[PDB]
Amino acid sequence: TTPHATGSTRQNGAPAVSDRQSLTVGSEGPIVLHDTHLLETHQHFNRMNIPERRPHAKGSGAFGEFEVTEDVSKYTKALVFQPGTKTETLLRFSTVAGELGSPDTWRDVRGFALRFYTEEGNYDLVGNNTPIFFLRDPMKFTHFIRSQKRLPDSGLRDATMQWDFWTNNPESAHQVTYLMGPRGLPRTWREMNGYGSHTYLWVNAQGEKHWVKYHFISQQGVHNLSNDEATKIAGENADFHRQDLFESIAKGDHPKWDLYIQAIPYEEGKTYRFNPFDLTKTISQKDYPRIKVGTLTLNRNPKNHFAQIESAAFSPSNTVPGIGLSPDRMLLGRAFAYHDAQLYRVGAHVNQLPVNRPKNAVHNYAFEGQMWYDHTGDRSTYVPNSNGDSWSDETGPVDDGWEADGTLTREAQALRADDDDFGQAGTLVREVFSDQERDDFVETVAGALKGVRQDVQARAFEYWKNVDATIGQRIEDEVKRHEGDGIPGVEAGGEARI
Amino acid sequence: TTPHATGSTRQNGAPAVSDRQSLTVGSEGPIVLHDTHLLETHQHFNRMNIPERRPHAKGSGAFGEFEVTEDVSKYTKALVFQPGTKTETLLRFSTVAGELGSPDTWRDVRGFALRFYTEEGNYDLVGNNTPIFFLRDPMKFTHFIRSQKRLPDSGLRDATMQWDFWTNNPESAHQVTYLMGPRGLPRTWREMNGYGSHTYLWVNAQGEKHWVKYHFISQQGVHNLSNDEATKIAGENADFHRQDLFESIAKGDHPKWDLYIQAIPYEEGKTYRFNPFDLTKTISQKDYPRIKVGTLTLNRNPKNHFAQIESAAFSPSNTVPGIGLSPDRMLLGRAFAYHDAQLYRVGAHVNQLPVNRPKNAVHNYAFEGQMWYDHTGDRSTYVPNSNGDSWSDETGPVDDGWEADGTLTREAQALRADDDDFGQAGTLVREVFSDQERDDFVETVAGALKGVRQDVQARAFEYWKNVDATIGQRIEDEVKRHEGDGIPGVEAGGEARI
Amino acid sequence: TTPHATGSTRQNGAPAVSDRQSLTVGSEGPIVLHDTHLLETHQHFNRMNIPERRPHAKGSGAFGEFEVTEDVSKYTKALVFQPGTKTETLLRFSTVAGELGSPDTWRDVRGFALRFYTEEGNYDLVGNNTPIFFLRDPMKFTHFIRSQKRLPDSGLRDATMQWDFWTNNPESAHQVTYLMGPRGLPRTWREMNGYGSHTYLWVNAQGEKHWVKYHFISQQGVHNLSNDEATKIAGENADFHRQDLFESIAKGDHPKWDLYIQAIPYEEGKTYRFNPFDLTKTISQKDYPRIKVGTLTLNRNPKNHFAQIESAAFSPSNTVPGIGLSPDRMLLGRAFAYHDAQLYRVGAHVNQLPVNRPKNAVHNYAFEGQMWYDHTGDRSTYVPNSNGDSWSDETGPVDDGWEADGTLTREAQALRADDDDFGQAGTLVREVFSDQERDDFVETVAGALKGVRQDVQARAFEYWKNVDATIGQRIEDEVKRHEGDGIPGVEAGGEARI
Amino acid sequence: TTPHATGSTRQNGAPAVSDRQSLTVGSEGPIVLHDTHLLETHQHFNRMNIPERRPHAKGSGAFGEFEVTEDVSKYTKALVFQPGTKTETLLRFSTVAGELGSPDTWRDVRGFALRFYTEEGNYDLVGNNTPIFFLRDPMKFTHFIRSQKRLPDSGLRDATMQWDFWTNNPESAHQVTYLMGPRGLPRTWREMNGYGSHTYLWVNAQGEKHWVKYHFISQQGVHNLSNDEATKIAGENADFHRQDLFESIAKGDHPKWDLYIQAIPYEEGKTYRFNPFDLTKTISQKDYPRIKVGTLTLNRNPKNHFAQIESAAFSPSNTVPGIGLSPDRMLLGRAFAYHDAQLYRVGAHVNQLPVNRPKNAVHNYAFEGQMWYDHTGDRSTYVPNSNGDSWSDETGPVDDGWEADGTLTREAQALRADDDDFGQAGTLVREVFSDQERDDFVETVAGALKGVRQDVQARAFEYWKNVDATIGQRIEDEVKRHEGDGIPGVEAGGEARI
Ligand code: HEM
Repeated sequence: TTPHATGSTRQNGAPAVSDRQSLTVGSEGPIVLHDTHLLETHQHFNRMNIPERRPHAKGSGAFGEFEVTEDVSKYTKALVFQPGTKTETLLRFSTVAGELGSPDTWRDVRGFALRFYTEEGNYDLVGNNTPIFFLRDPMKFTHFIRSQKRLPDSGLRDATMQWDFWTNNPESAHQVTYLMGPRGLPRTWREMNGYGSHTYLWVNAQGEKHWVKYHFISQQGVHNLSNDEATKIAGENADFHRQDLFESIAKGDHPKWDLYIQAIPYEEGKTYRFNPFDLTKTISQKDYPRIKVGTLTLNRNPKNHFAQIESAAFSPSNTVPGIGLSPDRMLLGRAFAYHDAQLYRVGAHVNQLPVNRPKNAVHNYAFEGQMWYDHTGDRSTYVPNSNGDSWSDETGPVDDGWEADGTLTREAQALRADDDDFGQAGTLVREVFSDQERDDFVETVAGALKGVRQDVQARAFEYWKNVDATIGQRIEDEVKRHEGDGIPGVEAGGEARI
Repeated sequence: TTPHATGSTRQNGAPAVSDRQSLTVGSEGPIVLHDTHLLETHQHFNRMNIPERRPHAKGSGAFGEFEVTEDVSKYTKALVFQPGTKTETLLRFSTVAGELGSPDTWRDVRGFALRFYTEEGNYDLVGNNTPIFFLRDPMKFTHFIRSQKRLPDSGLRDATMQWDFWTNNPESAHQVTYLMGPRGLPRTWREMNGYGSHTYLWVNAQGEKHWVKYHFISQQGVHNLSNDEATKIAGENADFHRQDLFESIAKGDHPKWDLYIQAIPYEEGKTYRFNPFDLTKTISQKDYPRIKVGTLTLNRNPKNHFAQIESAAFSPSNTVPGIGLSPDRMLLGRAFAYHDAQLYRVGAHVNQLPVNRPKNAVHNYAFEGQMWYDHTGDRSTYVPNSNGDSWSDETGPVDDGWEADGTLTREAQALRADDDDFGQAGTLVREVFSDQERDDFVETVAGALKGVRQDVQARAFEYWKNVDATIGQRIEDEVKRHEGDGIPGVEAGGEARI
Repeated sequence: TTPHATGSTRQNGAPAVSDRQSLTVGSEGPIVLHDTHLLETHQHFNRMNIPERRPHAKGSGAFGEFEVTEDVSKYTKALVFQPGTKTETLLRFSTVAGELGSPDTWRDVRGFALRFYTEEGNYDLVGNNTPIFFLRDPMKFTHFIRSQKRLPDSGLRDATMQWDFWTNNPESAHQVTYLMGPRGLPRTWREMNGYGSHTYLWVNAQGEKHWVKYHFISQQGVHNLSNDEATKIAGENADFHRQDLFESIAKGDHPKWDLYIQAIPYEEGKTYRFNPFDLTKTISQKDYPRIKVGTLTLNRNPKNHFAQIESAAFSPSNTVPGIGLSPDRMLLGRAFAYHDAQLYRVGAHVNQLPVNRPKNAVHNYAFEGQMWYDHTGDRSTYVPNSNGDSWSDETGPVDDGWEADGTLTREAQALRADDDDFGQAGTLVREVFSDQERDDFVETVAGALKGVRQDVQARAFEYWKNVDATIGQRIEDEVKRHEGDGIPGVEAGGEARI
Repeated sequence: TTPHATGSTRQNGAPAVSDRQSLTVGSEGPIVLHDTHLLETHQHFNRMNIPERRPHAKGSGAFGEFEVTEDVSKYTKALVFQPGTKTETLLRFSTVAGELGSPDTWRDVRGFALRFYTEEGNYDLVGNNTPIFFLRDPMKFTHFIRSQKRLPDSGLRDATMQWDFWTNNPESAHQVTYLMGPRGLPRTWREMNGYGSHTYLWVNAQGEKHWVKYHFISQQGVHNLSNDEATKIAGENADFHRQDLFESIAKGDHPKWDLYIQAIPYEEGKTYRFNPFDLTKTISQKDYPRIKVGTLTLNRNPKNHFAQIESAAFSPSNTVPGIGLSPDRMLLGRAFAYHDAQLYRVGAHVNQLPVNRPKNAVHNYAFEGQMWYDHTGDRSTYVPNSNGDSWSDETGPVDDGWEADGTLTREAQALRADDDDFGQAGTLVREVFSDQERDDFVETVAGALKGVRQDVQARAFEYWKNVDATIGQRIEDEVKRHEGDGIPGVEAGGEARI
């Protein structure tokens, strides 16, 4: 308490006088220009909103801990995964297509973005609730996400646009099958699995390399909603998943996931019968079994959602020694894209915000810019220098690299022995799903096609028969009878759509 | 078609080569840094989103025409309202609290933002679907909107926060009554009325002044949804109102509103028994009857929702000769706030975008800045100048002014004879509502209070009894029995709320 | 040192590997897209620059201390000026017209921007090296600064534009005289005086008010350069003043200024023979003598020029209890303008950067926005609230206010008994300047008019004769003979100018 | 003229009333918040400045025409270079290190940025006034430019920092020699040559490839200033070069350059004795002679410097069919960097501003974003689509590609037979310079080393002896006697520098 305090301050720390009445010429007069508290508070209010993420705008998260309980030191030198290591984490969950205020229970992919605050930097494993994705080249991703959003004239989501894109990009079949199956509607974020999806590189202390897949298996199980249930919840509680996570942690019910990897020897990655660098493919667990690493626990809610969750900036470029990227084109595009988006969304100094700062000392050659909170004093701005300010200069092949040879080209990845666009989707439908799941799948896909322009429907019938002839005919028969479920979040047809 | 065309271009107009595959070192190699088409398209994608409006993020609109059919020339010299004049319009409708992807059918105020493209500039009448508002001083508005949005930790909307603000700001009673009544849930935007809410100033050719209220009465009638219906629609079709407007216009069903004004002689504005400069008050139609002006028709959908609707920038500062502001503190704060927000949301040159440009010639002393599309060539940048580049220099009292006298103060407006916080709300509940509307009102208010922290509930019981003793007791009795409707868009209680 | 350290890190804290070579496919191959260190460092480099200040882009500063050595407690309750108080300060000096890289020794006004880090907030006294300014209404300021900058087509500064503006705004005469006199070219910033220029309000503990002027009198004296010397230095050392200040402090030569005020009783401000609210007027020291307050010492250089000086954000709105604004229209426009500019130049959270943070606790109703470093946790976002988070609600006349009465108008300030545009300038030329200063003045003004378009020259001859008939004829005679000094920073004439 | 016009408008097109007086409560009262014209004009003024370019902030330009007068169709299919073709151009000249207001005649590299508005897109040849550059890997460029700018604490340029960087990066020797020679100080931009510097790829109609160098040889000759002359001009006219170009064109004196190429057969680029992909190397004209293409004429000044020159956005990524990049690492980094910078400096839609738009039709998959002036209507946002909106999908090796093979590495380029860091610099000093140029060179280099920290001086003596033993000893002898010229724009020594 200062001597002239009034209960709150302006931005300069001086007493504000009133948070409730403007400065006027008498009670009945106009507001004067020099009501600086009115101006400061309104100008700030007008700058509170920041661009929402594209994609994955709607989401929430929590802090936790990861504990290593197995010895995988023969596979990586990364500090975070050494025996017995416990690391603080942050996890943000999200949908993909919907905007900031959109219902949580729309049918969609869910994000699973996990940061480990390691002793050698922030390691981000930016995953999804599926082991695969719709595409295998990042040039197509902009198109895909735009097709999942809104028509340019009416501003409506449109299943015709969605199916036009999917049927003209048959590489999408594996993930469209997974999305249209049970797991398209998680009951809660606690009751879904997380995956890295991509192949990553692990490098051990001797320089030996393995290609790895990450799998986070929920200790709460996998539980899903029906289309009808999810539609009902979208109306009753648009923030159902956000509320569930916060309430669960507040009550002491800390959700857990066990991490397993698959580890492929370096040379076998080049010869395996499915392309491990193709994001539309899973790798068989009969060929490369899951190996346990440790357990993730979420146990602490945010104190401020905007500062800790909305302003968090995750990136697959945030690797640490012992972990690298891979020849997966999609992953390589992601190495550029996230940081770029965050410079616009948050700001140049996004990585100086507390939630994005690493625990270890940063000594980075970047200076100045807007909103530079932690300046470098008189440190040298160039290298080499004669002033004792260190720099890096390792020469030669990098520890997390690989070989390439060819001419500059734009073409599809070469096919391995068993690669195609529809086989793995067919295995999912025929061998993994139960009879009841298959029945529900038909009703979901048929519903998703209701009202779709007939030319696009016809292409969808061929697409589904390519996945499985029996399921495809069942879908076609139901579409021709105009049957099927309503799908939460999207429809087709009418004068405002294609 | 250029000789080396490929089907699309980069931003410089050169052939893009592929919109589907990235540039790699052989089919199996990494993406190269110099895939400039990948970079341009991803960097643009990452900058597509702009901050959503605060408030009124969720909305849509259409173009139309306004036709003057009466002679109100004795009241204003504004060109747009002279006899027989037809003017092109743009109208954006919206909710208030929810974000970009939020359901259209939440209980809320609706915006009614109307632009007239006049021969003497763009005239914006930025109204709502209610003649009043919650507050009478703009210092409180930031607080109010934050209370209608989300809790800082959990990110959830919370009825306890909403009622804590309303009960501690009893000036809100008139509009809270209107919001909790039938009109809180319009069936469609076509089936709601629009209002200017504020008193504005009209000035005629002789300089005579009248205080005016604007009323847009729907030719489609006023039709509303129940809480249960609106909740159901929120789940089934989050864009119901947006879809309805677009489809209606596309089918040729052009919605209309008739404009009426109330006209108060200048001196009577200072003595009237309710304060016309208090936005929480209506002016009796027995004292000042409605006078017809003309008819608004909406008849054309946008070609591009983002460019024409999302990027539209409406402002009450966009007056034209013959129409001015008034001593209403809320209006005077709005004269500053919109343009300020738009400089951040869209950009410095927001008013050069086609939808925001006026039809008449702009000759304005503003130069340079980012994204300056229509430059001024070698025009003088200062005034007076000796180069023949004109400027304005009218001296003396302005035609759209008024008098003031007093000392600089922060205090409430003085009360007129019949001014108070609860009387007009009481008239609405007792005399305007039917028995069925009163019954529904009790169920709505009781529902809105379910789960609210008990101290805040107790203050709400006193608030409602101040409006009407009978309705207040009915609400209290239902709250104590834990009865009432679910309210679309909000709830209270639980570990994630207050 | 982490186990895999290389000498520097990326932004996530992981080893950077090399600050000297890019990631390529072999030594001879292309750079890959996933060189994340190349991308991070280049994207940051590309965002290092921020908009320069407009005006006052070119400048530098230092930290120091202010010590009160007199008792002025009968005049103000402000903590910073109570007996014996010592306060940390920051001072930025600058020119006005030139851009970031422009020479320090151009003829121009110099800024004198002083921050006191008080126990009741940051108090900014944003002054200049002159007691007056060119204008008395802020509407003209945009025009004035544009006239001092560059022609729209050629990008050159132009004396014709400068004189066209000055001669058509005769209120400028007092300050143009001061600028064209000796003090237009300070030798160093240490050897110039500083002034608040405007009348400010001081309020004591009993609520009694005085109008005050601030004067900072250099203990190093006032020393100036000739036009020829300053031109020579502009070529030899464009950063002469910046270098001088830094070197002087580094050598232990701490420059000092003594602060004096003039104190006008509240009622006398309304009746005084020169308008104290007209920024083009000085107040006679025979009528209101200077009263000593204390001494300012600069004694510490910045550690980082960009973070501490370039990113500093000074504003006349940063008052503290005991000190207020005044009816000076120019000051009232400044209360809005600085904070507005800083939101664009630096960012919404400009006042959270260390150099802009106050020493006392900030409790302000502003939340969210880009780059929010110091979040508010779960503090209530609205007022009043029932959660114990305080707010301000003082009602009634403010302690730093005054009275007004009238109709809304756009017109010049009424003239006091002795007010005019040329009298004070004439006193300066006839009574204050020495013979040698008058001789130099003629050569400066004549030089400044060389090459100016003849119609504008003719108006300038009348302007100068209005100041003083003898000096005006001397200037005219020299201009007609094409004599006069070269003026550092500007010229006229030729095919690229008016 | 509208009926109520006053001489100028607000941004909405309504009469502004006054560009000279603010809206107040009586003549003596405060400014009201609702002076919307004051607010609009000041908010715009506060947003006029945009970040200056980094590097090359200080510059100007003109429009012209390029005319092909020879037949080089066997070497390229690019439309702009086909026989007889005339193309509109824009050329911006600049320095490198100094900021927006810095003198034109500092010793520095000059930029030569040329746009051709071709029928197949905007082709930008972003060159300099030297055939080489200081570095051969873009990772070092950020460091280099920071070393040429200012010290972090004092804000001064410092020759010690400059020489510390150069001597620790000996690849710089060739260009440092050129900079310190006669051509470091062009008399005018009309009297300097322009170069592409890098090797580019040309592809003919049959797909045959040649590596090319571009040389623009001034028809006005090469003329330079001494250090002393340039220092004098920096003080007298900081905009000498800008003024010269504008005045010359205005008087009808249109400067010309003849374009010549060197053409290296594709396979010879891999075996040549100097690395054509190393930007620090020239290619001998005895081995690959210059071949004339045509003539560039500048003949039209800008109408608005800010809109046409400051807001121009040039990029080496703006290739057209027939012209590609090359394996030069520096060029490949530039393909990313310019567009990235321009998104921050100007905006997402930088390429929709008139000066940046191509002449041919743009059909690009980019939508939305701030300040989207030319929208795409209802065009499909995804590909392939079934709506007739075209896209590109060429598969296989690109016409402007090449081969690569290797492992991911960070290392220096392999040396060709005659590659080293000092040989070409030595040829310049011994064989190209005259005796008088050598004498002046010694005085320039010695002057540039005056005051430099002794350890860095000692390294510079070794550096220069590596260039040439005789010149190096001459420089050392002069430095030890503290002799040498003052260098315009930079110095060393003293308490404010290293
Ligand atoms: C002092 C009180 C108010 C403040 C400070 C205020 C401020 C704002 C702001 C900053 C925006 C966003 C503008 C943009 O980004 O383009 C907005 C939107 C809007 N406000 Fe207000 N408002 C207030 C009162 C009102 C009232 C009383 C009404 C109705 C009479 C109203 C109707 C609207 C509408 C319809 C929109 C959306 C315009 C559109 O569709 O783009 N506001 N308001």
